[PDB]
Amino acid sequence: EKHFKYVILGGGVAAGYAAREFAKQGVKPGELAIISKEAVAPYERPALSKGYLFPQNAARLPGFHVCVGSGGERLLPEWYSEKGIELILSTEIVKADLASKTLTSAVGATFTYEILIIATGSSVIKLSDFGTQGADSNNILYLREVDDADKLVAAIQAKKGGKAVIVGGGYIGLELSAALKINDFDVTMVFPEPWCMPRLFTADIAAFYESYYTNKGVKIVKGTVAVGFDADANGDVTAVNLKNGSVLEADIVVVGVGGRPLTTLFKGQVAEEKGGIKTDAFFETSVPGVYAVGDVATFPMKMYNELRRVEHVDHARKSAEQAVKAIKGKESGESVVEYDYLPYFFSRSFDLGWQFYGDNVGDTILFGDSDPTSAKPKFGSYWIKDGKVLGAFLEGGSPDENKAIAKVAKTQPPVEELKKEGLQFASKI
Ligand SMILES: Cc1cc2nc3c(=O)[nH]c(=O)nc-3n(C[C@H](O)[C@H](O)[C@H](O)COP(=O)(O)OP(=O)(O)OC[C@H]3O[C@@H](n4cnc5c(N)ncnc54)[C@H](O)[C@@H]3O)c2cc1C
Ligand SMILES: NC(=O)c1ccc[n+]([C@@H]2O[C@H](COP(=O)([O-])OP(=O)(O)OC[C@H]3O[C@@H](n4cnc5c(N)ncnc54)[C@H](O)[C@@H]3O)[C@@H](O)[C@H]2O)c1
Ligand SMILES: O=C1O[C@H]([C@@H](O)CO)C(O)=C1O
Repeated sequence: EKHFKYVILGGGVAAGYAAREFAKQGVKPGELAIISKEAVAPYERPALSKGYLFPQNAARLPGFHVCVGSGGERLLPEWYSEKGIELILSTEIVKADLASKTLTSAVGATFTYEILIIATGSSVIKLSDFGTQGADSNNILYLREVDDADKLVAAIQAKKGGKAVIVGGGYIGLELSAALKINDFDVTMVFPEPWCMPRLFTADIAAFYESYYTNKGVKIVKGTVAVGFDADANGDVTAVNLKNGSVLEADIVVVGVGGRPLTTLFKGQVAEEKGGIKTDAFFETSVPGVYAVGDVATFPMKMYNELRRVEHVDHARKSAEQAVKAIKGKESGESVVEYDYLPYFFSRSFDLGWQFYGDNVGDTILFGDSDPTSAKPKFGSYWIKDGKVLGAFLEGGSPDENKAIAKVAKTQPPVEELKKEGLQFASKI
């Protein structure tokens, strides 16, 4: 049995950034452990669908450990022991007793905390969860964690010049379709929605990304779903059967059909809401000295006066810091400012990349060009509700331009021929 004042449960983005803030706020050797089922120190998960997958000059660990991702220092394993932070790796926690402030591994081992941070992130939805016929075949791969990414790199090696099917039109599908395409696959994307990223992209924005993908050789199948997979004698996938009756041959299938907060260790013991562990503006759960951060938290969103959950890296980094800042700033009394999150989301693929700040509500306008034959494409969109601008999106922006639209989203300036001098409106705020 081991005892620590501070236990982080999860070896991910929030955990790494929590650790860095622990060290900034003067934590003393032996006081803090991070417990993780992964076999490596925390890292910048976004790299797994991008740089990790390049055919040359690829991100590899220890390169992308936190906090490089945001311009910070790179925390390698030796950083942690050097500071007496305990990296407890290859360790799945299967039982969590908030009552005893006690955690039990899979090996039966036992761990106590005074102060717990919950950063167990999100699961991957698998087609096997649904009982889909043949979803258990080989080379049907998911991508959450670096071992998944190493399995994806090996199948890419073994199957080059073959056929890839990407099941899903969210973030994963977008990036993984591009990455497979860059690694010399014939790629088809499959998804049921009217157009990709429908939770963020308008019809206009989606049509751009769809033409560009089409122009790059990616085939897109919409309005349907994978209802099953054929396999060969060895059990390797050979095709994807669709609900519309077509069959798509395949050597690799990559599925990105969403994620859920990894909260099962705590069902009952903590107030939940919108799928996540409910928290206040400091990331403390219903249970005193128990914190929840990153993808798992539902927390108050001051600036839209609402409870929200978000599944995004910027937020994992900051909520981790917030919680650490709220712990130490009650240890020594004083006071801490509440979390004030400006939503910030982004993605990159091929030569493209975009940013979104704010809330995607009310009516939209596009601006800039816009043309799928480049170059380099530079357009955006403003979301206007109640006269004010509420959200903005920008593809191919410079840093000045990106600070600009962020400043707009934060300030919510009012109104209207915005479509003439559109990017320009953001710079005059
Ligand atoms: C491939 C990919 C790309 C992404 N790209 C972007 C992007 O470009 N931009 C963006 O904004 N967001 C992106 N995200 C979103 C995501 O929010 C961040 O990647 C981030 O990881 C969230 O961090 P977290 O700490 O909350 O959870 P995680 O980083 O997932 O950390 C959870 C850690 O806890 C461990 N764990 C979980 N449960 C247990 C348990 N019961 N016992 C022991 N250990 C456990 C897990 O193994 C993991 O180590 C991406 C996500 C993925 C998967
Ligand atoms: N840039 C980024 O922000 C980024 C990049 C990669 C991953 N991620 C994160 O990783 C997690 C997983 O992402 P994801 O793209 O897998 O989920 P997502 O929630 O982004 O995508 C959900 C999509 O899956 C599709 N889908 C759902 N059920 C389906 C089915 N039965 N058949 C076919 N398609 C189906 C839908 O069209 C939907 O748009 C999320 O937390 C996400 O935020 C984020
Ligand atoms: O700007 C970003 O891109 C990186 C990613 O590739 C990791 O290095 C990341 O996480 C960001 O916040």
